[PDB]
Formats: sequence, structure tokens, C-alpha cells
Amino acid sequence: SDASGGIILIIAAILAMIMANSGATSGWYHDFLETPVQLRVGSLEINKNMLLWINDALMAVFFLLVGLEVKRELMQGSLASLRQAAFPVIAAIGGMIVPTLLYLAFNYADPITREGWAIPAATDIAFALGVLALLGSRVPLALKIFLMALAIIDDLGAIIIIALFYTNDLSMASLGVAAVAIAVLAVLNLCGARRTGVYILVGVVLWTAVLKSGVHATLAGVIVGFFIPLKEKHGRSPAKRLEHVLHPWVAYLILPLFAFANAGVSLGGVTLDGLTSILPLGIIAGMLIGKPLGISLFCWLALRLKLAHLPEGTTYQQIMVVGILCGIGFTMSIFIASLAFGSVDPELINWAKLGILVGSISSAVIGYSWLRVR
Amino acid sequence: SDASGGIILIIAAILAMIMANSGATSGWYHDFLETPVQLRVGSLEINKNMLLWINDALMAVFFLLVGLEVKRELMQGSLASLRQAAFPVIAAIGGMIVPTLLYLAFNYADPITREGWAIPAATDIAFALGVLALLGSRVPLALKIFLMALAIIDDLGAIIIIALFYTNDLSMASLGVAAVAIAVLAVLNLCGARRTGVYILVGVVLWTAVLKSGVHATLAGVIVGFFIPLKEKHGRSPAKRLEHVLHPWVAYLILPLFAFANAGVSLGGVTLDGLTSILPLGIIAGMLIGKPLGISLFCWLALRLKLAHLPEGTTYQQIMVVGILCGIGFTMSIFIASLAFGSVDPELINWAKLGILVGSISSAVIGYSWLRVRLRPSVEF
Repeated sequence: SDASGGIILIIAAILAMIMANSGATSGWYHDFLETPVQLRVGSLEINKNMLLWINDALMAVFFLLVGLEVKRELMQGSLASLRQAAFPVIAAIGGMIVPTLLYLAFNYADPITREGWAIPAATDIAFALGVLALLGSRVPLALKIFLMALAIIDDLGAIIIIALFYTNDLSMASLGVAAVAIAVLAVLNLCGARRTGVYILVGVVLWTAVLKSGVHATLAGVIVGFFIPLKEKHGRSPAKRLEHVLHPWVAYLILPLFAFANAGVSLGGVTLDGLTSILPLGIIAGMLIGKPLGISLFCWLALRLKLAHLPEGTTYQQIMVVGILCGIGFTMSIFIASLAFGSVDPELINWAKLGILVGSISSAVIGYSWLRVR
Repeated sequence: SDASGGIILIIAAILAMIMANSGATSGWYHDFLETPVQLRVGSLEINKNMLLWINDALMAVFFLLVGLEVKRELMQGSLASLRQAAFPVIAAIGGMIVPTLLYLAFNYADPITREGWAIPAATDIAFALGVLALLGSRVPLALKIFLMALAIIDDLGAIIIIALFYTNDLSMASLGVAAVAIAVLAVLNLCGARRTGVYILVGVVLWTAVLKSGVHATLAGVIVGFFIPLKEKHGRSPAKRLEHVLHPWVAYLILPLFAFANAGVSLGGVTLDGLTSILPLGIIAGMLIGKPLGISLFCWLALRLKLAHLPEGTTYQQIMVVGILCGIGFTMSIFIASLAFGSVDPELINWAKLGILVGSISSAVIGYSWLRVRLRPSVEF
């Protein structure tokens, strides 16, 4: 059903552009998005934008799904054996190094915009598999597995690194409750409980605990995902089931809603044709050249260094085209930018949005054409 | 599994007495329970206690289940055919008039305390089916059906009436969003979507909408339940499945938690032996005498007026004892009181807590004893 998810996501995003551009609505849009939301429990005060609660919740859910999927892969999929997994793993850590270094060389010594290094290293899984299904039955399953693997390794990678990078903000209290929640998840797993709702509840406790950090509130859902039992011991599996239940939500609701909230950027406000500012052009360079070159190069080096490829997908032609398709960070990149530029500046977020819009919509159209003939 | 639900409920409530009495903890308990919680969306300012967000959530869920159940009954159970349902229904509207009138005649003309009329008219379904399950295989299923139907008709009844009674507080915006949400549930049913999470979501939107009224945020879950598709048309059913998923939660988590939060009352603070104040004794009389007499009398009158009884349960002996067992309002009576007195007084709530604690723990024990000697004994050899 990843065909309809793509079109509903693109309808949502385009509708968001229309929302944030046309004058009659583009005021309501922003006054809604930038509206202060704050909760007070006695002396406890948490305050964020509408956009920050929306983002933290939606990405919590999304990365709950990603957690489930990456576990499934790590134990029962393309990421289980050290043999099969080598090719996507190498293709990923090479598909992040090149985009980052091509954006950092393009962003030499700017302590503000340095921090957005993990922006080109994103890949909107939904939009990648969204354009990949537009080709239809001509598309092999090794390809869809490979791409859906790359997206996750890279995105979870970026989230993890950025999580380890900004720690200056988390209180000892929140860290304590976080630790005890994660502990409860662990003990609950090793004592083996089928009932998945409990894992979700404890999970929400963890989320609430680490709420003052978008990357940690996101990483919460991943922790929860990792800690839901997989084994078919029950006769049925709870993680597989929950993933199955999630997939249509996060595809028809969560992602299109996030896109509707975070992909809107004003062009009717300002569109200076000089998209050469180090964020737009550094990002575009990091995505349109960084992704395919990284993937392809590290795949040459992969093949040389004894490590073979994923069966019946032409390694020279199709793999590199997928490498281009990874150059559409669309939604995921928007989030990363909304993590690296949310606290620093309202206008760096928008030029990043523009830069990744250009870098995404182009690489999806460009990547499409080189693939419709293969 | 209502045998372990009962004991976990009583362990919860007893632990709540312990919590609310011993000096070393009963302060933390109250500063936790009365802690202000408020949410601000630009100009939107919504504030309650800990206890009110807790109560509204828990009762929303509980009555989501109750809604599902009362629907299933209303179309496929003992409330479906106008024939069968006659006996429980008649047994109910009398088991509510008598408690109320026994409490209002005992609370004549005190505008503060009048409003707590529907307090004896409650029955803690979990506690009743809890004590009833202590008697074991001696207990016929017609009896548990009967009681679980009585509790529901009386409680949903009181919640409906009380919902109609206080309307003064609802802003027009909240009612607008409410109505449009309800309408979404309707159209969603009539276009038939098996996916049940959607109904739940729109339900939450409705809940948030009417949140400034515990009775309406409670009745919201009942609306949601009433609007989830029932037919086995899918091959499977969404309502039955959901209800089945709820049954453990609402019995192991929701109810015991609610008890732990709302059943705690101080005795080591004050226990003036004169529980003769019109609330304690009014409620006591409304539950201990109002419930059994109402049920039994309306059942005499039911049997006379052509309307028979539910099969193989001794209508004279057991029905009336179930009538007493309806007289344990514990958890539900606490909620109704916490609705009728919360805004007006924090100490009328506590004397109601006392009065219904007395009225409950007495009729539970009294009702037990007249029932252990009306069941036929499972012999062993």
C-alpha cells in the first residue's frame, strides 16, 4: 500500500505549500503552527510550540514503527546475518559520510549552521518507496528491501548521533525517570509479557520524561520498539502484529500530517533567486551529489572488498539509481533541520526547508528518469 | 476474571485507606492528589486537579466499556427483546427511586446537598460481581447477568440524568465541536469502517471538547461505545473485539487505580462518632434500605403486573439479596459525589466518602451472609 501513502503524502505536502503561500490562509497557518502550548503541573512547566508537540508526538510514533522494523530486520531480515547485512550497512555509512562532508566543506566554520550536518544524510523512506512504486511491477523486491534498509540505517543513525551530541539540556530528574522506565521495559521483556499495551504505556512514561528534547523524545519510540517481544512463542507475535497495525496509521495519518505541518514554506513571502547561501546550496550539494556518490563509491569498494550484492538487482546500474533515490530526504530532512535549527533561528529553518525542497523534488524526478529505462 | 479483579480492587482501596491515614504518607498523598494541573494553548486555559484529570480519564474508559456492553445487550443480550429486558429494567427504575427518595426525605431542603441525590443510586459493578464471585460455582449465571445489568442501568441512568441537570457550564464552542464530533462518529458508522482506532480518536476529540464537565466527558465514552459498529459483517466484529480487549484493562488497571485515588479518606484526621449528619446517614439509609426495598418491591409489583422473572434464580429469596448487593455503591458513588460536591465543597465530598464507605462495606458483608445460605452446595466425593 506504499503507492497510496506516497500520493497522500505528496497531496498533503503540496496542500501545505498552498496553505503557507496564499495570503488568505498563510496567516492562520502560522498563527496556528506557532501558537504557544504549555502544561503546568504544580511547579512543573513544560512549554513548546504547536509544531513542537506535533513533531515530538508524530516522530515518536514514526520511530516506534522504525524501531519495530529495524528489530525485525536485525533478527529475521536483511540485517540478521553478518553476511547479508554487510552490503546495506556499508552502503549506508558511506551514504552519510559523503553527504555530510560535502555539506561541511560547503559550510566550513559556521558554528550556527555546522550543527545541521546531519540534514542531507536523511532519506524520507515513505517518499522513496513512494516514487519506487510508481514504476510498478518492473521493480524487484531486493531493491525495495535495500532502500527501506538504507533509509532506516541512515535516519536512525543521524537520530542516534544527534542524540549523543546535545545532552546539555536534560535534567537529572528526567534522566532518572527515563532510566527507570527503560529498566521496566527490560524487566518486562525478560519476564516475557505478550500484552503489548503495557509496553506502550511505559513507553509514554519514557516519552513524557524526556519530552524536553525532540531527539530523545523521538529516540523514546525507538527504545519502546526495540523492547517489544518478537518471538512467535505465544503462537502469535506482538511486535509483528503492532507493526502491522501501525503501518497504515503512520503512512496515511502521521506522515501526511507532519508533512502538512512541517513542509509549508513561504515563497509568496520571499524568494530571492540566490539559493547559493551555504545552507540551501550546501544541502542541495549534500543530497543531489552526496547521496549517489557516497552509495555508489562505497559499493564499488564493497564489491572489491569481498562483500557481494543483494541478488537480482543490477549492482552497477540500479543500485546507484537507488543511491540517487536516497537523495530525497524530504520529510526526514525537515525534521532533522527542525532539530538543529529549532532553538537557534526561525529563518535558518526555512532556508533549510527550501534547500531540501529543491534538493528533494529534483532528485526524485531525476532519479525516476534514470530508472524508468533500467 | 472478575474474581481477581475484585481482590485487586479491594487491595487497591484498602491500600488507599492506609495511604490516606498514616501520617508519614497521607500528606504526600493529598499534595499529590490536589496538585494543580493546567494546559495552555495560546488563549485556551484548562485547569483541574490531579484527581479530576485522573477521574475523567478513568471514567471515560470505564464507560467506553459500559457503552459497548449496554449496546451488545441492547441488541443481542438481556436488553434486546422488550420481553426479557422488562424484569431488569423494572427492577432498576425502582432501585433508584427508592434510594433517592430515602435520601431526599433525609435531606429535605438543603440546596447544597440536594444535588447529591443520585449518590445512593449507584452500584459498583466490579465490587458487586466481586463479592458474588466469592461464593463460587454456587452462583447462577442469570444472577451475574441480572446484577451486571442492574448496575449498568442505574449508573448510566444517573450519569444521563446528571448530564441533563448541569448544562450551565458548557461554552458554545465546546458544544459545537462536540456536536460535529458526534456527527463524525455517526457518518463514520453509517459509512461503516471496521477500523476502530478512528472512532477512538474522534472520541478523544469529543472528550477534550466537553472536558470542562466530568459528566459529559464521562458520557462521551458511552457515546463512542454506542457508535462503534457491532455487526459480524466483517467476519469479525470491531465492537466485540474491542470490548474483549478492554475487559482486562478496566478490571486490573482502570478500576483499582480509580479506587486508589478516590477511596482514600482520613480517619486519623477526624472521626466524630456522630455520622448522623444528613449526608452520612442520608446516604447510609439510601443504600442499605433504599436499594433492597426498591428492587424487591418493584419486583413484587413486576411479578404481579404480568412481567415474569429471569429463569432459575429464586425470585423471592435470591433476587432480593442481589437487591442488597446493589447497595454497594463504593467506587461509583464516590464518583457521583465527586461530581455533585467537588465545586461546592471539599469536605462534603469526604463525608459522602465516609457515609458510602460505611454503607458499602456493611451491605457487602450483610448481603454476603444472607446469600451464602440460599445457594445449593457443590458436593464432593
